[PDB]
Amino acid sequence: AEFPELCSYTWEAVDTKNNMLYKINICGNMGVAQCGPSSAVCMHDLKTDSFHSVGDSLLKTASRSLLEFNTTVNCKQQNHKIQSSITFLCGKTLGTPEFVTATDCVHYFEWRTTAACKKNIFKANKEVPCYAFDRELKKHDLNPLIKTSGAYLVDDSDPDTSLFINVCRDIEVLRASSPQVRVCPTGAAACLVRGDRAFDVGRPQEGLKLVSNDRLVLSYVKEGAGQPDFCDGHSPAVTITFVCPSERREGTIPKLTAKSNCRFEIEWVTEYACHRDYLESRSCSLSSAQHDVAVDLQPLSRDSLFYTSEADEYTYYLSICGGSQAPICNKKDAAVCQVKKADSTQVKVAGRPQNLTLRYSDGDLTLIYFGGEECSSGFQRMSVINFECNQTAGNNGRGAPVFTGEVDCTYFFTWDTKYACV
Amino acid sequence: AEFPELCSYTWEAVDTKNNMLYKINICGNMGVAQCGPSSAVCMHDLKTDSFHSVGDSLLKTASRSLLEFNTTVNIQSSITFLCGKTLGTPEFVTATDCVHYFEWRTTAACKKNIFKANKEVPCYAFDRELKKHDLNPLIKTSGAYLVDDSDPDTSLFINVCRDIEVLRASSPQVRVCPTGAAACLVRGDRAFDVGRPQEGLKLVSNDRLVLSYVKFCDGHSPAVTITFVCPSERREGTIPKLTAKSNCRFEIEWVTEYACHRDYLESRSCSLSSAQHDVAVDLQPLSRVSLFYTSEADEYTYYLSICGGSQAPICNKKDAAVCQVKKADSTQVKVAGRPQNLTLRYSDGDLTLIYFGGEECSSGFQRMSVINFECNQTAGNNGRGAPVFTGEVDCTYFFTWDTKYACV
Ligand SMILES: O=P(O)(O)OC[C@H]1O[C@H](O)[C@@H](O)[C@@H](O)[C@@H]1O
Ligand SMILES: O=P(O)(O)OC[C@H]1O[C@H](O)[C@@H](O)[C@@H](O)[C@@H]1O
Ligand SMILES: *[C@@H]1O[C@H](CO)[C@@H](O)[C@H](O)[C@H]1NC(C)=O
Repeated sequence: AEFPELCSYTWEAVDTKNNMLYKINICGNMGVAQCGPSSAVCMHDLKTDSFHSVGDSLLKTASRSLLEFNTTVNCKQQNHKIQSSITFLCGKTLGTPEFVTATDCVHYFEWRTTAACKKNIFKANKEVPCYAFDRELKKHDLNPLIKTSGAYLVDDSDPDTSLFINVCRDIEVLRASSPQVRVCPTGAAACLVRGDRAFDVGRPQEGLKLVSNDRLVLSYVKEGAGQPDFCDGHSPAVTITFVCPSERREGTIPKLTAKSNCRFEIEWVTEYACHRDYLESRSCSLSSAQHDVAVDLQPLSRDSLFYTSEADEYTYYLSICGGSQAPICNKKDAAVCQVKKADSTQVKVAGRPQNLTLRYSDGDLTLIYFGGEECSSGFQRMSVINFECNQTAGNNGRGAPVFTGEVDCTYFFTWDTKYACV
Repeated sequence: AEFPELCSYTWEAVDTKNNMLYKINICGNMGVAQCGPSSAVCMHDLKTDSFHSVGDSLLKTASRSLLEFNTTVNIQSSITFLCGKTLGTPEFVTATDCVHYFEWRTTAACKKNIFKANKEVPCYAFDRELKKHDLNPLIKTSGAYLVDDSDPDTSLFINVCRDIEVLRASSPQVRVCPTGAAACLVRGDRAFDVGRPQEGLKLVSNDRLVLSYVKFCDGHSPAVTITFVCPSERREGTIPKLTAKSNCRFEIEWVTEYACHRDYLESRSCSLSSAQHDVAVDLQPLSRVSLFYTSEADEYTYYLSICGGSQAPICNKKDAAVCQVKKADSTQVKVAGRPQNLTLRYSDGDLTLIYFGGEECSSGFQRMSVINFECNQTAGNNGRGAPVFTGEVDCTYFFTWDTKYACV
């Protein structure tokens, strides 16, 4: 199959400027009758409450990073039939098909996903859709929480048991630092370690479900034989409910609210359950109105016109928010530029200024730049600036970025500044 | 401090044109009464038969890639170091009116220690005619040579002028050898160190060189003595032969054209002559093909324009005889050899075209390419054939090229 792991589900996308909600299924077997058996992309006009298929699975044209779906229906313009186009970019999670734009004749989408990576190293054993659109077509996206490595420890307050869980995907046990996680059965999404016994009590199956128009639920299942003796004829199950706080607050730890008959119920209060637009901006500022917090990083773009974070093998030049770049990078458009220390000529864009995301969630302020140059795996380089509040920092308050490490073409920095004070 | 592995010896360089022979001691302890106790670069005017220091070890200046030696004579020496895969030898470049310039490609000048041999000695010697006999080309950085014997129970392994790198050795048996050994004997799966590198290469006969190594021996200390001899006539390469094994005292004779004088083997152009090399060769005709050849690799594509040929369009911002291009990034371009750094060599039956002076890799090693030409009368393109990339080893790119123009 083409990007097989994506074919197991019917993915949703949306156009808010036009109140349209798209149903996407790369393999067409989405079964939405009102859209045709082989519809790969089914558009649902909300106002006229109708279903119009704009892409048929049997009329597919595929390339490395591009999927085109033609139809038989012709557009208003003669010799033109309706179609859908999806650009695939390598990602670190299964991600989501992002609506980019449509025209009378063609509907365009972009999809950063593990499925579209050359080096299949970025694939999880099993990952399910990790987001949901609400009644007002707003996206509640939990992708930022999915760990490509490690897991989270749930607070059960037990002394005899430990419980780890990953989000929308299996915990990567194979190469995990913590030797406590390495004992978990491969493919487990929820891992119960009781008295050095490590049991698998949940694997991802269905996608993220919006339940109360607000809350989100993810259910791991462990049906079948081999049920641990202490479950007493019951099959293990983990049900995580994510709730969006009425007001901003420090991130918390997913809490265990019930654990009888190996039927674990977990509650995770995280602002990642709130609509994306509440947590993010495409500029260097956030407001109380939209974000419930006001931040303006613009002043960090005022001794050269660029910040330079030194590294063992490379030099990172971070011109933030329109700030200008270092002369050694004034040859390419980039926000985070990487130069090889043993080769003043090997330069790499690890973040484009047009691809920026200012996010604030659970107490952490992050500035992300992406769409960087591709790494052999396919992943376009990306840089994440972890902002911390510090009223008293060098540079009349401002500060400077500190390259704190790279992880498979994603570069991490820390930036203590007063402008990061909520 | 400052290339310590070059200080245990006195190196020589010649300016054959002016009949000058240079003595070089990076540590000013050569022992030459005529040049003085502090001389680092002693020049012996073979014409007037006199000595003149042109580099005082105390009047030194140094940086990663440059050694400068001043004097108090109304004069100085300059040595440019470049990362190499063998200890190498300092080559004389030129000499202005007051400066004597040299170039030394050596493992001692690399940014990473992974290139440095555990123990290596000078592997060359000048003769009475100031002609160089250099064995550097035979030095192995990975593995060793199997010595021809009789005993079906033992295998004699030797390397040239240095220890046998046993870690990534191409042979499994070699891997069993005791690190540090330059001569390794394997029997009943028991490897023994039978000889390590001590002094440099010695010139004993016009036509011969000897390298001595020291360490069932019956109290007798193991020793290996190798004799490299330049044959009267060109011939297919021959494995080194064990001519004597007496109580851990081995003697090996190796007939090899590398033991001959260097200009008999090489040319800084695309042709070799009967009169100078005993082989008439001219690869020039390959320069005209897309006047450039292309060789596919998994992650890269190599474009080759040899012997004054034209280079590919994607390599116009440089000067590369061989140019590498990353497939997943059409803009990542690396020079793997320059047209001005060409060396055509013929020895022990193999013709080799080497292009070097390429862009340095993080190790400090300038990328270079070596084409192993093979004779083939019927070769494609009216016999012009086409190169075939074969493999890379720490920034040295290897190609094979079957062509008629390679038949002697
Ligand atoms: O695509 P590759 O061959 O895996 O190289 C990836 C590497 O490329 C350059 O060296 C830099 O950008 C590194 O930070 C990056 O990790
Ligand atoms: O200098 P480095 O960082 O060791 O990289 C060395 C490598 O550079 C490029 O990717 C190519 O030229 C490779 O063939 C080479 O081996
Ligand atoms: C990244 O920059 C490009 C520039 O062409 C822009 O088209 C794109 O929208 C940006 N990334 C996204 C999809 O936000």
